[PDB]
Amino acid sequence: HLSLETQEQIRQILSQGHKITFEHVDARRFRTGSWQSCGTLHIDAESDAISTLEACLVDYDGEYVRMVGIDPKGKRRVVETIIQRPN
Ligand code: NI
Repeated sequence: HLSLETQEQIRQILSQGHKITFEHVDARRFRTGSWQSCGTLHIDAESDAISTLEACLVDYDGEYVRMVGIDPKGKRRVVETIIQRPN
């Protein structure tokens, strides 16, 4: 049940011609910033982003999940936004 805001953030990234990678981390590895990707890297379509995020939320329920907007030129990380925290 993605919020309006989460979806707007997805659109904001894609509208820049940037690509989305979702990442997850458990509380222990959150301590050291040791995130890992979930799903396909460098998503370029909202449908794919929503599908992937919903999958990541289920698959890593209990972890942090965040969205990373990436400039395709040089794979520069532009923005990171936490979507879910541990429960
Ligand atoms: Ni839901």
